[PDB]
Order: sequence, then structure tokens, then C-alpha cells
Amino acid sequence: LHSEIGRLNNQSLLWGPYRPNIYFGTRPRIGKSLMTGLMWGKIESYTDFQHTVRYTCEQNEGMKGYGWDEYDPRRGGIQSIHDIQNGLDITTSFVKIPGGAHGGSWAARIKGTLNDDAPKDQKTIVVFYVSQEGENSELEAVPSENEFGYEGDVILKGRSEALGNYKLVVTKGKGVIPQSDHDLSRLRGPGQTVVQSLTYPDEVLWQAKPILFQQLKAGIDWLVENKYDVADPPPPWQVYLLANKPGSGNVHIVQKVFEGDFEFDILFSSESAGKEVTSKDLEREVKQATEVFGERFARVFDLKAPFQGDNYKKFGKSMFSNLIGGIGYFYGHSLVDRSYAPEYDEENEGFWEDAAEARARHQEALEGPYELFTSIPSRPFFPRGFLWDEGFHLLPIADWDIDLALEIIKSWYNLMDEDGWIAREQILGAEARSKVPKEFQTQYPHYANPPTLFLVLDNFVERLRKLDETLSTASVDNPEVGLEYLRRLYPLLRRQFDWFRKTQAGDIKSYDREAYSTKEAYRWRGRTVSHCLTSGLDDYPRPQPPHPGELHVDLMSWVGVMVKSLISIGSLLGATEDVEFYTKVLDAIEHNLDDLHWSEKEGCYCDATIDEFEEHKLVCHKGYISLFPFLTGLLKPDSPKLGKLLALIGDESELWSPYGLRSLSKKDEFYGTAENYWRSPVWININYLAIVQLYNIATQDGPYKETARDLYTRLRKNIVETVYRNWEETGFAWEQYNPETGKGQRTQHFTGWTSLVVKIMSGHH
Ligand SMILES: Cc1cc(NCc2ccc(CN3C[C@H](O)[C@@H](O)[C@H](O)[C@H]3CO)cc2)cc(-c2cccnn2)c1
Ligand SMILES: Cc1cc(NCc2ccc(CN3C[C@H](O)[C@@H](O)[C@H](O)[C@H]3CO)cc2)cc(-c2cccnn2)c1
Repeated sequence: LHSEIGRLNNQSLLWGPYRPNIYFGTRPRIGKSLMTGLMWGKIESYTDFQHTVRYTCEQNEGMKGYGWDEYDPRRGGIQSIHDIQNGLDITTSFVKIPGGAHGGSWAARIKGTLNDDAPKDQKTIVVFYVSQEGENSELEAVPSENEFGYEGDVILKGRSEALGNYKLVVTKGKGVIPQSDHDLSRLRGPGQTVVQSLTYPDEVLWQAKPILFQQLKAGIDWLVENKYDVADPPPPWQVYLLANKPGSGNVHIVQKVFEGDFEFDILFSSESAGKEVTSKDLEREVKQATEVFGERFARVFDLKAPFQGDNYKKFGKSMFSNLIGGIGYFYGHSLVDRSYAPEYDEENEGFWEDAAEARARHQEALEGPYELFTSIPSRPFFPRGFLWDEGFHLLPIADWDIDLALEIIKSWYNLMDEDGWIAREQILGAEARSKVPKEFQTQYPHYANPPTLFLVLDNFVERLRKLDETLSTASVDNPEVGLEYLRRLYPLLRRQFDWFRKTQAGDIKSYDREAYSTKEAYRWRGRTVSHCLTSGLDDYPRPQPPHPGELHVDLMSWVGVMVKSLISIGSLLGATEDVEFYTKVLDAIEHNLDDLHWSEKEGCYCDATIDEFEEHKLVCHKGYISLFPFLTGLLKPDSPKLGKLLALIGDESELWSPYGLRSLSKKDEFYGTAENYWRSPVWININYLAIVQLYNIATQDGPYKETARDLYTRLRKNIVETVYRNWEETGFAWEQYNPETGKGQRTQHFTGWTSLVVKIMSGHH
């Protein structure tokens, strides 16, 4: 029954618009297979189309906004694109139709509506780009009846081992097709749909814009050779219309020119299924997906007071659909330094300089290939897997579809090497690499990231202990299934645990350091003078200078999260020897969090260094770091330490802004200094942990119950309303929010852990 749920999930999720780095495209969860992408741009001149054409996601003055209005990766969804430069409102509707042995069928409708500011006679070029990778696979455009291109539909017939036989149809569509009266129309036709069928080496098929432009430039070179010149030029849209040459190859370019509004369908028909997919099929499945998406949202994300209203419901659907809509499939090599240079052990003073010397040897090499199925922080800016981000992204996804979330956890944990290391940043394949400078690509096997994926496992464990509809919840509704999932992953969880304790260990025994445990102390590897990137709080102030004697209260707290998960999953698997080891490790962390990290003088937790005089010194910087034992659920509800953190959290002069908790206190010497990334702004991910723990205390007999209930109520309201106001004003989820103005700032389309707001609104933790 585990391998049967497996096959039905594999097949449910195979197809999707799993190219979030582009406005619209499709690929299956297979490295070397069939991919599609959409391009469009207005053409007003002989030189503008190269600047107007759209393919990879960006965010600038020329784009008002874009995102999924609805999405469920089992069924499909609807994307809205609002393009100022090209004067177009586009809708891309994608739908999956189960059937056959090959992951089923799909269809997509592309609809462009010129906005009021667009010239009514605007010429828009639309390209549907189709590529297929693999040694023993075939794809052929069926030639038209007409000389110069297609009056009707374009049919591609293809085959591969992975997909079997399939047809991909690009329909004629609705919309005026411009007609040239020029001489050139005798050789190129007056204007029609055209297809170029080409071949390139498999590994460059993803370079769709260069490949298209090489064919367009070749068309213009032919105009010059053949005496079409400035005395009497063809209209621009005809100069940029490829010569029809359908055939067989691994790249097929389908080009249309429309005057005014346009629409066309893409119909992918898996031959192993019954009858082929039609446009009437597309419209019915799109209608049904919407109904289902609507019914599930109302049950899964029942927004409670004061966000019961319809305005908060549209907001919630946008933040949720953009988060789950960001899901990509990535395949390729990553760039890893496998030297394990001894400079990486960082056991000297001034270690950052040594590690820089080791990096400057550039022993990093490509390895893999790897695959990853994951949601992402931002389509235009960070369209790839970030390890601790994915913990946050999967909390609302798991509500929607626990089986989906477990697939993504499996996918991430299938990347873990023999030592227990998953790279914090998954840049898979030359396409993923195109977006990232060489210097920033290299992953380092000593660099950790918070194990936030354990929090998703914690939520799945609570659910377990207490056919698209069915598949979504098969891993909870069938307890034998849930347990086998945990049985297979458990070894990898323990491996990661051991790897933290071997590679991210702090030094007690070597200094004047008294503490209940000689063992429990942690220090993030990878820290520079001004940064600690591996903690995830890039520029949060840490001991100066950095020092092999540093201890990091956030890292110890994360190891705490890990043991508590290992306890529950070990218990469930009767792993008695382990459950007794973890229990003794948890007890030592509880004691050592107090002994190495509690400041009675300051009333909070603090990181620690070693002095110019070789003794333990607390370095206190009041902010997120200071709260970490509380954020991570480690403190008993009667703890006086908790009571002092509740005071700091509520204190307007320190962390409490009208807009949420400040990353750093207004009192800290480093508030609003340097790049000011985690040195004052409000971050939704850390506020969400705060909101969850205030609720935990608020729904329990104890001395702080009422203080917690008040802070929970107000913080939930502040965070939700701040993100809601910015969404209403700008259309965007943002990375971070300004505690002075409430403005969203830095990275837009940040869905992204900012989408946690859906879960905050729905409460009932
Ligand atoms: C082309 C290029 C690449 C890179 N890569 C580095 C990078 C990657 C991702 C983030 C976002 N984010 C930061 C959070 O603190 C992390 O906790 C979080 O996990 C990650 C992921 O959501 C921040 C920096 C940065 C810039 C850039 C632009 C402007 C200024 N400085 N840098 C440009
Ligand atoms: C004031 C402000 C704005 C924003 N906007 C988000 C952002 C993200 C990354 C880029 C870079 N960009 C990314 C593209 O993926 C590339 O294709 C492109 O080549 C490069 C160009 O070098 C540009 C904007 C981010 C920060 C910030 C602050 C601290 C840390 N991280 N980010 C601050």
C-alpha cells in the first residue's frame, strides 16, 4: 500500500508549470524530457521587439504585477500577468487531465487583452517554444496544407521512453492576424502562423531567447541578401516573422502575430490515455478546478476574526496560490568545493582569512546530476531551493496537501550526501546557474542552514497521531503509510542531526567554561567579520571579532528542535536506544541554554565569545536571536525566563513596532546600521514562530496565559494587516517590512515565507 500510494502520487504530480523562473512554461518531473515556454512582445519598430519580448520573470517599472489567482499542482490554475511595457493583460490557464500510464494530459489557454492605454491596432508577437532532451526520442511538426505556414492548428507528434507517444497541438486561436501587401508576401506569405523545427545539442535547448533570436536574425540577413531594403521595407511584424520550415528536431518554434486581442490553446494529449484533449475539454476542466480550489480553500484556510471578510479572502488566495504556484522541478549539476580544506574547520583566531585563502584555490567542481522538486522564495529574484526557507513554505502547503509537502521533504532529503550535508542553496543545471554570478554559485560542505523542515515533520506527526481529494491526505488517512514514510526518512534525519553535532560543534572543554554538559555547545561555520549567512540572519550582529570560541544560541535552539522531532519519530518507530540518547541530549540543551546563553543582567538569551583574557563573555544584541529558545518551543510555560522574554517582545522601546516585531531593538548600538537587513526590519518568518508560541502559551493554564493571549491577538493583527495593506497598495508580498512606515521593502514577489500570513489568518495552531 506504500508503493501504490507512491505510484498514484508520482503520476498525480508528474506534469505542471514547474518552470517558475519563466512567466509561463511546462515540464514534467523528469530531468531530460519535453519542456514548453511562452514569449510575447509588441512590435512598433524595426528594433524594439528585442527589448519588449518577455520570457524570464523580472520586476521593474515596465511590469505592474503577476501571479497565480488559483493553483493546486494536482489540477492546475490561473495566472494573471499585467504588463505595462507591452500594454497587455494576459491570463494563462493550465489544467491537468489524468489518464494513461505516462502522467496524463494537460492544456493551457493563453489570453491577451490590450489595456486602455495600448493602441487598438497594436501588433503583438507570440511564440510557443517547445524543446525535448534525450537520446532515443522524437518530435515532428506535421506540415500544413498551405505554402507559407498554418491557417489552422499546429500539430507536433512526439515519442520518448518516459512519455510514450504524445501529440502537442497549438490551436489557431481567436484574433485579427495582420496581412502584408508587400512584395515579400509572394515568398513569406501575407502573414500566418509559422513553425521552425531545429536541432541543437540537448544541453543548450533551455536558451530559448538566443535560439529564437538567432532564427530572427537569419530571416533579416535573408531580407538584406535578397534586396528587401529601406527604399521599400516590409512592415516590422513581417520582418520579424520567421520563414515556415516545420520538420523533425529537438526544438520547435511556433510563432503567431496578432492585431488587437488574441487567445490560443495548447493541448498535450498522452496517447496512452483515451481520446485526445480538446479546447471544450480545457474549458470544462478549468471551470471544475476553480470550484474545487474554492471548496478546499474555505475548509483548509478558514480565516478567523477579524479577517473573515471577502477582501482578506482574496488576499489569502493570492498569497497562498503564489506560494504553491512557485513550485519548480530543477535538474542538473551544482558547483561544490570538495577539497574539505583544513582552513574550513575554523579553529584559529582570524579563521575567515584562512577560509578565504582556501576558497582562492577554486577546487570547486560540478557534480550530480541532482533533481529537486521544491517551492521558492521569489520567481523574479530567487527562483531556486533555499533549505531553511522551504521549512516555512511547506507549513501552509502541508495544510493544503500533506502528501505534496512530504514529496518536497523527500526530494530535499534525497540530496543529502554520505556525511549528512544538504547544500543550503540548490542551483541545479546551466538554466538555474544563468541567474547567479560564478562567485555566488559554490556550495561548501561545512555550511549548515536552520533545519526548519523538521517543523513540517512535527506538524505531520501531530496530524498522524490524531482521488485528488484522497491523494492529498493518503499519508495521514493510512497510518501504515505515514509510518513507512517516517521509517525511510528517519535515518537521514538522524544523519543530519549527527552532522550538525560533528561539523557545527562549539568548544566548551578548551576554555574557562562551567556548564551542566561538556557536550552541548554550537557555533555556525561560515561566519565573516560582518555576516553569518548560514544562520539565515545575514547581518544580525554577532560577537566581534568572530572567534572559534563563539557559541550561537539560535544554532543550539535548532538542535533542540531536531532532538524533539527525533524523540517523537523514534518513539513512533520504537527506536528505544535512540529515544533514550536524544532524551539525555534534550535535557543537556535545556540546562546548557541557561548556563552558556542566559543573561540575568539583560533579561534574555545571548550568543557568547571568548575575551581578550580567554574567558566566556555574553554578547547581547536584543532582537530575534535573543528570543530563540522561545521561538523554537523549548521553554516550559511557567518559566520565569519566558516571562522576561514576553516583556522584551511586548516592549515598544525594544522590539514591538505597530507593524510586527523588529529584527533588532531600537536600543541596540547596531539598529539601522550597515546594510540594515536583519538589523531592524520586520520579517514574517520569525514573527510567525513568535505568533505560534504566543498562542501555545495562551491556550494553556499558566502565569503568562493572559499576557500571551493579548500579545498573540495584537501581533497576529499587526503582521496580517501590515502584509495585507502592502498587498492592496502594490500587488506584492515583500521580503521584509519597515517598522517606522509599515512599507514593504527589498525583494518583491516574496512568496516566499511572507505567504505564512494565510496560516496566521486561519489560526487554530
Ligand atoms: C544575483 C544576486 C544573488 C544573491 N545571492 C545571495 C542572497 C540570496 C538570497 C537572499 C534572500 N534571502 C536572504 C535571507 O536572509 C535568507 O535567510 C534567505 O534564506 C534568502 C532566501 O530567501 C539574499 C542574498 C544576492 C544578490 C543581492 C541583491 C541585492 C543586495 N545584495 N545581494 C544578488
Ligand atoms: C533595495 C533592495 C531591493 C531588492 N530587490 C530584490 C533583488 C534581488 C536580486 C537582485 C539581483 N539581480 C537578481 C536577478 O535574479 C538576476 O537575473 C540579476 O542578474 C541580478 C542583478 O545583479 C536584484 C533585486 C533586494 C535587496 C536585497 C538586500 C539585501 C540582500 N538581498 N537583496 C535590496
